[PDB]
Amino acid sequence: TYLDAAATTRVDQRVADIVLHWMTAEFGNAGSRHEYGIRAKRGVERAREYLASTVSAEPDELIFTSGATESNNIALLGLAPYGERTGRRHIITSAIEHKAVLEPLEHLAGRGFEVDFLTPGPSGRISVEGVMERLRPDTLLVSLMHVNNETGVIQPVAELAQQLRATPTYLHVDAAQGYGKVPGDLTTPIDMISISGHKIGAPKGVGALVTRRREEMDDERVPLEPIMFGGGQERKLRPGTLPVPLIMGLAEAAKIFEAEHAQWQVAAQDLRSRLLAGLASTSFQVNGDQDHVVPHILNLSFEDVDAEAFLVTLKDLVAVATGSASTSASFTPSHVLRAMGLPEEAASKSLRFSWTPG
Repeated sequence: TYLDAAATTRVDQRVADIVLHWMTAEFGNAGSRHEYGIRAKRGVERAREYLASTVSAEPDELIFTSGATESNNIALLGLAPYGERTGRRHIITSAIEHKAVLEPLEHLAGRGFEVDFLTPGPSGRISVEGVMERLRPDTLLVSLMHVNNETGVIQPVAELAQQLRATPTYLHVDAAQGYGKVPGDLTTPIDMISISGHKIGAPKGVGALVTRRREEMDDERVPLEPIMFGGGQERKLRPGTLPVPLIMGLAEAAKIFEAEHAQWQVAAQDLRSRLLAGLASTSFQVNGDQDHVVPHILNLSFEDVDAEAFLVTLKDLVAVATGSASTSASFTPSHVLRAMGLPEEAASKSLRFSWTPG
C-alpha cells in the first residue's frame, strides 16, 4: 500500500524530507536553542559515523566540508607544510583531474613543489605502472580521481592504494564522481578521499574528507595542517559552522545509494544501452575505455557531426531518457581530451552526457 506522491525530480524525496525536517528544526520552535543543539550534535555524529562506515573508516577519520572543492584543497594544500618539513616535494597526479585538484597542485608547483601531470592517452584511464614508474623515495603524494567526471572512465585507485599503502607516499582520491557508484574501491586503504554531496543527490554546499590513520606511524592520521583558522570544528581542519541540514542530507543520499545501488546500476546500464544504440548510426564517437566506465556518464565527440545533426540527436537522446531518468549535457573543457591524445579540432568538440534514474 503506497500512499505517497512523487514531487521532487532532481533530489530524491527522502533526501529532500530529511533536509526540510532539519531546517525547520533549525528555524522553528523545536524546543529551545539548547535542546536543538543537543539534537544537532548527535545528528552530525550519527552522519559522520554512518558516512565513515561506507568507506570502512572510523568516525574520527572523516570531516565534513562545504564541497569536494574544499575537501580537495584541505587534502592537498594541507599536506604542503609536512612536505617542506620532510623534504618531500614530489607530487604525482593526472592531467585529467578536475580543476579542484589541478589548480591547488599548480599553485604548489609555483611554490617549489615538483608536480607530474600524467597523461592517460585515448583510454582515458591512468595505469598503475604509469604512476609506480614515477614513484620516488621522496614522493609526498599521489592524487588520482576515482572516476573522471567528463568521461565516466574509472581509474585504478584501488590497485594503487594496495601498493602506495606499503610506502611513505600518501594517496589522495577525488571520489566526487565515484563515491556510492563504485563502493568497493573506496573501502581500500586510500589515505584521503574527497566526497561531493550533490554528485550523489544531496544538496549543493556540502562534502566530506576522509583522512585515514596509519597504524605503524604511532597511530597518526595524515599529517595535515589547516589552511583556515578560528574554531575547533572538524578537528581544527575546517573551522566555522557547516549547515546541519545539508550534512544530514549528505548522509541520507549516501544511505539511499548504498541500499539501492543494484537498482541504480541496472536502470543506468539499461538506459546506456538504449542511448548507445541510438548513437550507432550517427558518426558521434564515444571517448574513453568502455570496459572501465560508470554506467551513467557518456562522453561523445561530435568532430565529424554537422550542426543540424547535432541538434536532432541531442533531442533524440533526451527523449530516450525521458520517463526513466533526468539528463545533463555540457561541453567538455579541451584540456581533458588533449590529455587523452586528441588533436585540437576534436578535443574542443566533445559533449558530456549523463543521466540519473528517477
